[PDB]
Amino acid sequence: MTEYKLVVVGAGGVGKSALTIQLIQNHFVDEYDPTIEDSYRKQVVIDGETCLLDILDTAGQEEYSAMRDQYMRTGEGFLCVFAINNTKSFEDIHQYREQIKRVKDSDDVPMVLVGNKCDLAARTVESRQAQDLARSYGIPYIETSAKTRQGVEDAFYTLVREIRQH
Ligand SMILES: Nc1nc2c(ncn2[C@@H]2O[C@H](COP(=O)(O)OP(=O)(O)NP(=O)(O)O)[C@@H](O)[C@H]2O)c(=O)[nH]1
Ligand SMILES: [Mg+2]
Repeated sequence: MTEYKLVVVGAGGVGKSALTIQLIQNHFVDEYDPTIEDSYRKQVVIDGETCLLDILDTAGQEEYSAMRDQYMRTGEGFLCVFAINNTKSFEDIHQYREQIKRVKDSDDVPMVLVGNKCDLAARTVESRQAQDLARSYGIPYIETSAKTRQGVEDAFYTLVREIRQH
């Protein structure tokens, strides 16, 4: 069947795994568990299409700058995640996008900007800001919460639809 190779990238601790786990196991992981490299395969019916979501959950730590080129090269769609309460994670975003473009020799790669942890009150990154960024990249922006599950499916399915169009 149609497989979609999605990769979740972003700075450490922004909630890449939490998002993935919510989509897969439908439950919020509230524990410190740094990722080295994890893979998840889930069958889903999206817009009537039976497909396999092959998701690669990556590490936020730079010590693994090598494993990057590999998966970035084989990925079809990328969820670029940052946390709305971590300005730094928002700034690192462009670096991940740039690495993706250089590794694939393409300026138009299926991507979605995701502002996670939208359930917290101490927001340091204005929504219009991330949205302005997304607008310049020509990619969709979606705020999510792995805790309450808001936008979770929204983010993954939009990416999938972005892949269908390209
Ligand atoms: N309040 C709140 N906490 C969240 C949310 N998503 C993740 N967290 C919390 O943030 C911490 C880090 O989440 P985790 O999924 O491990 O982040 P990561 O981006 O995957 N980290 P790493 O890059 O090291 O692999 C955890 O304690 C987790 O519960 C969210 O939407 N809301
Ligand atoms: Mg993780």
